Amino acid sequence: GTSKLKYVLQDARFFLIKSNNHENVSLAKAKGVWSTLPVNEKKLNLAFRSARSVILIFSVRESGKFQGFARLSSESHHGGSPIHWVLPAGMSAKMLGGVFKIDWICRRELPFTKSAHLTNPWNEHKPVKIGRDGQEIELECGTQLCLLFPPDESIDLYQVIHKM
Ligand SMILES: CNc1nc(Cl)nc2[nH]cnc12
Repeated sequence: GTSKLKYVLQDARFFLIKSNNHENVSLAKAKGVWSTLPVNEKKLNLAFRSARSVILIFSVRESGKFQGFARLSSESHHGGSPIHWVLPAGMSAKMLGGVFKIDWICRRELPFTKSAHLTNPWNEHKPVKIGRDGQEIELECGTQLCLLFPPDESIDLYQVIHKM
């Protein structure tokens, strides 16, 4: 069903995450962590304090798809055991140094062809697939986008609801 999912998404904020490779999204699904560049790290930390739920919606660049979405369970933190991100050219471990804990809500894929009817007011009403890493997605667009994903029957939202 979709009722607990809708409850988690109620009054949530949504951010598009654009990963340069599949490896880091796979690592994030395994370990429940994400790291981003400092400009987006600051934005996500602000949002985490401001809203009942902050949702990251993941897309691997050039994949033509979203790979799932997750809810922040912490602000970023440093000093943990270094996460073995595969680094793109020009990107270093130091500027992925802040680590967010996340709880996956859906680890299933959604092709961009299925979200072509959704436009993001915060990016000039371009299709929601379009946007830089960190682009915020307006509430209604983000809610509808998350509801398009196939159900992930491996996930139980009971614990996530109690973190709000
Ligand atoms: C683990 N974080 C990231 N990994 C990759 Cl491959 N690309 C990115 N662009 C913004 N953040 C990232």
